[PDB]
Amino acid sequence: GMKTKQGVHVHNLVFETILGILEFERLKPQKISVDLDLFYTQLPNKAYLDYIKIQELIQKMMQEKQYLLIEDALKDLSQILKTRYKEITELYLKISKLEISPDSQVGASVKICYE
Amino acid sequence: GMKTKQGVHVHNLVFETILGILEFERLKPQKISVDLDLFYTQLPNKAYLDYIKIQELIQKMMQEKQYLLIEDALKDLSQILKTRYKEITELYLKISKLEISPDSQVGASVKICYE
Amino acid sequence: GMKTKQGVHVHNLVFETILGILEFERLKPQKISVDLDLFYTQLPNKAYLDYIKIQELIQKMMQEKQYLLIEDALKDLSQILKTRYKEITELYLKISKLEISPDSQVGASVKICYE
Amino acid sequence: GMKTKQGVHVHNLVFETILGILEFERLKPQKISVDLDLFYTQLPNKAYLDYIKIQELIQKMMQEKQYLLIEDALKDLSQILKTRYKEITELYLKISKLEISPDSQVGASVKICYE
Ligand SMILES: Nc1nc2nccnc2c(=O)[nH]1
Ligand SMILES: Nc1nc2nccnc2c(=O)[nH]1
Ligand SMILES: Nc1nc2nccnc2c(=O)[nH]1
Ligand SMILES: Nc1nc2nccnc2c(=O)[nH]1
Repeated sequence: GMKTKQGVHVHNLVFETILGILEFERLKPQKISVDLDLFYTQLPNKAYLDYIKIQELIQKMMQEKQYLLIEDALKDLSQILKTRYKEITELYLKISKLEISPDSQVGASVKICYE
Repeated sequence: GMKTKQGVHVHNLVFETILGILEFERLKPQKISVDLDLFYTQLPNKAYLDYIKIQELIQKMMQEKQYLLIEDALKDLSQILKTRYKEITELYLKISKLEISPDSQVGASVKICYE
Repeated sequence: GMKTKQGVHVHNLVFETILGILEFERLKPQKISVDLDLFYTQLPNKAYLDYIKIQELIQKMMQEKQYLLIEDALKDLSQILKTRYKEITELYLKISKLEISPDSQVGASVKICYE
Repeated sequence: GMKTKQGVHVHNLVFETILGILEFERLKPQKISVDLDLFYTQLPNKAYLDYIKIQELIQKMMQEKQYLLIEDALKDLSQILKTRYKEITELYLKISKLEISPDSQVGASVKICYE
């Protein structure tokens, strides 16, 4: 009678990267903000989803791959994260462009439920 | 065993518009803040719900139509957005009046689940 | 194939009131913050849950009744709000004490689903 | 036709404690932020989940036990809180390390649903 959902959270991860499908955006890196939640039900004893690796992988994939659409980044990153942590039962990833519009915050996300 | 929910997000979209059912409010434009989430399961290849158009449409409809109740704006905007993006499975739209009361933030929303 | 949930929202409604079960707290009014969401499926034509009345009623009940526990306020206010707006399908009300502890924000809430 | 979920909330509880599995982190206390939601359906008359005790217990367990992984703290604290308040139907606890990385906020959580 007990359902336990563990999460690891990396929120407001901010760094600069080439990202975008419009030519003007790809001239120089721009500031983005990433939120990631990884959920699971059980790991091995003393095992953990290391937030250090997780943050470094997200930056590594974005900065090197220089994705076009945010949706392209979400597709690749989510598949990479699930392959690396097969135990996860749910993934939520949102990528926001902080400065692309002065009057709003825009972004795209993916929520994946694995059964 | 995999359910994927993609989202496009325009948050804290701030602009001035005529809005309101009380006569005093309609004399001059007032500052509002709009949050929109559009969710879907699949688009065509390299297709995307362009946050640029989405933001411009919301401003265009509010500024030109000069809605009375927030609920009138929500009714019209949601129907417009779904007609324009029939693929969406869920829409969340919230419109807030930033300055109408000095001691709170008031607003109205609509969450629509399409099956 | 369409489920529409309308909401009216009063967030971060801040005012001073007598509130508390500890004697020291009831000597003078203290600063609180109230969040209220009222959800419904349908109203009459051109009818609306007026956020003006809603905000004024919450302040009126808190300031006059000088509740003991936050839970006492939530019990009374929720019953009052549902009786006044029988059409609501869901109510969420959270009351927070802003200054009662310098190192956290504490509060209590009620979520009510009506069927 | 009425389902009522009461909550007690301690949010952004900030204090310093020894916490961490990396040797450098355990040399000195670091700033953390804790969010706790406790939900229930019914208590006795005039009974309440005292946010004062709750906040003090969380600080007491963290500062004295000097947990290794955040997940170790979550495991212990959640079991302690449920044992102390058997009436709870749902617990959400998130612990975040405020300064461990300058470019993000990292943390871990547990959501437990009791039936
Ligand atoms: N959804 C979406 N819309 C966009 N519009 C303009 C530029 N980039 C994008 C993008 O990356 N995603
Ligand atoms: N729900 C709601 N209440 C209101 N009250 C006053 C003014 N406008 C409004 C409005 O636009 N919506
Ligand atoms: N849950 C709860 N706990 C409290 N603890 C101390 C003071 N007041 C309260 C109160 O109003 N509610
Ligand atoms: N999930 C997780 N990852 C970590 N990585 C580094 C250091 N501590 C931790 C920790 O406490 N939890």
